[PDB]
Amino acid sequence: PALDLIRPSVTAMRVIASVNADFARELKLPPHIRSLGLISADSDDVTYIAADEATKQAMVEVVAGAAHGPSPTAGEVLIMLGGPNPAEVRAGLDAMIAHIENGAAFQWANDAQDTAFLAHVVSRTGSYLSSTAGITLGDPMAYLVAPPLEATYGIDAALKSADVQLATYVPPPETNYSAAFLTGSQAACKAACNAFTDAVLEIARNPIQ
Amino acid sequence: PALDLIRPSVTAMRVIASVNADFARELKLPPHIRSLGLISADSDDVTYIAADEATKQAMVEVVAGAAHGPSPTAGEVLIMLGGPNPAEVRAGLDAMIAHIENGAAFQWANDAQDTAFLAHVVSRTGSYLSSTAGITLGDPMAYLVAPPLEATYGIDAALKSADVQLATYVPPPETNYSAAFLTGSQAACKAACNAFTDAVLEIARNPIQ
Amino acid sequence: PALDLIRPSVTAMRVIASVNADFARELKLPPHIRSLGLISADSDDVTYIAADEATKQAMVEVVAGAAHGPSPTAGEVLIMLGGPNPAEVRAGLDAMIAHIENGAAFQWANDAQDTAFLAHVVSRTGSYLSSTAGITLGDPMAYLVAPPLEATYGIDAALKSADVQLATYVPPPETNYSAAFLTGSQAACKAACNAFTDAVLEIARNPIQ
Ligand SMILES: [Cl-]
Ligand SMILES: [Cl-]
Ligand SMILES: [Cl-]
Repeated sequence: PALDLIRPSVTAMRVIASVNADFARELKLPPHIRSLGLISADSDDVTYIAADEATKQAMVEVVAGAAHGPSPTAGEVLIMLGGPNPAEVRAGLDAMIAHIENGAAFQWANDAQDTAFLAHVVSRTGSYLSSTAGITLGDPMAYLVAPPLEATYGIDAALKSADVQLATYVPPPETNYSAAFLTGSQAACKAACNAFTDAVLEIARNPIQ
Repeated sequence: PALDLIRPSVTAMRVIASVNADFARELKLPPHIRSLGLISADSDDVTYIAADEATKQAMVEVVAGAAHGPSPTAGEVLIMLGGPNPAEVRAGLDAMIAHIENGAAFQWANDAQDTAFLAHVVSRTGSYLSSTAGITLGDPMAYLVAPPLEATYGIDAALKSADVQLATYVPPPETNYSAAFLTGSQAACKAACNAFTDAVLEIARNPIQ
Repeated sequence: PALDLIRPSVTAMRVIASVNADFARELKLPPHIRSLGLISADSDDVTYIAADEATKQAMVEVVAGAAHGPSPTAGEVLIMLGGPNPAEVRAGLDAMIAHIENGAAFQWANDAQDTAFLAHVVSRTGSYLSSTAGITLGDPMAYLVAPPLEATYGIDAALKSADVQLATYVPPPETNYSAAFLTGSQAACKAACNAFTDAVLEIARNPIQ
């Protein structure tokens, strides 16, 4: 039913202990990045949040305008974690696995379960999400995802309900899911997530008034 | 069967009476644009034509290289209508609804109904379709859509049969539907639509000679 | 089962004996290109290889960062062959047909047949594949395609096993299939294809260790 969690899955995982030199150049890896962790999953934004969380928990970095939406996805969502040795890379992958299976999650917008949404607060951003313009390393953030009409209406509602700012905005392309990042205090990001959720549920209930 | 109409549907609709100031800046709305109409449908090009028609019927504007094809689409096709007040915005949405449900339409190219096409004359363009290079505000236009091989062959056939010009051309990306806009007198655009249709039916009948 | 061939199909074909002048300008055709061959198929990379092969077998040319993957595809994969007359164009299309139906092929990575891959050596490149940076006209080449995690791991394995170089690399976008082109001697490209295949089979067997 409405507000029940969707739980994604990890589809494949491998570690490259020592990247080939020619491949390292083509990937433009920094000299300190020797090893590479590869993980694929069937959800877009939950994987992205898990990746950012890994950057705080291990000595790894990820090697905005991407695909967004819940599981199952059309294909593989791949993240490449780069690190100084295979142990740090494995620590990063373990953090990602843990957060994909028991971290942020999409929810159903209605009882029919034809529409989903994500409304999640990242209390402290790592190096991946803070790469976006307007998001500072360590600051909190509201991560909002919905179908484009619901997203637009919800974003407007969130900005009106809470003391938050739109970090950056790129409008929807035909797409199935669009995302938005809001910035402000931790409590204000929570209020924005609650207001975003109410707007999405309202439209999912009665899409044509 | 062949030439029967496909009828799309409106999936969701909302009006924002007064857009949040921060959101207005991110959407780069002109100062006279105070209100916002949101409508989503399951067809690409029929919705786009309906949007252009709304710009003539109300004081609204839409806030080429997009998705093209018939219903049902993979996700939501969203249009945002911007206007000076909620009454004009509602007038625009009412015009769109009317033209989505009884205006331009895709048709089946064969009796098996595995392939569709659009061949429609816009007798007087509004401000949305005339934003394309080579299309002048108020002038007529042939709006042609088909699968990429059929589209290419049909466009060549249309240009040969009627006194029309290719307004602008971007080749197909793997895609399922590509579009073309032709320019000329109202009668010449009609002849181009008839010739485009004949070529599509011919290929849909006997794709490999 | 694993390593069994996937066989694609030709979906539609037409020849334009004499391209309309306005259409020729929009397609930016050279003055010697008078005729146009249109062919659509349900596989991405097998069609691309067939197109390159046609450039050696006929007086035609094709009018990297495209769609990749096996059949069936979401829509039509179109190739336009441009040539000096309809006879040369027909010779090009006949070469493409022959190579789509009995040339390069994707294979299943596992017995469940949920994942496919392509590992093929082009012994002598024509004018189409050699348009890529780092590929010289007439030189051999390894053409590698797999799902993004398998592709990444396989490319690293290929570079380590054989005396080959990565011609050019663009990382995966959410995607279902990514491609890589390797350069070197004919025998070294074969060894790279064998090593790429072993890595893909290994992951397809045991994706999570
Ligand atoms: Cl990072
Ligand atoms: Cl407009
Ligand atoms: Cl070529």
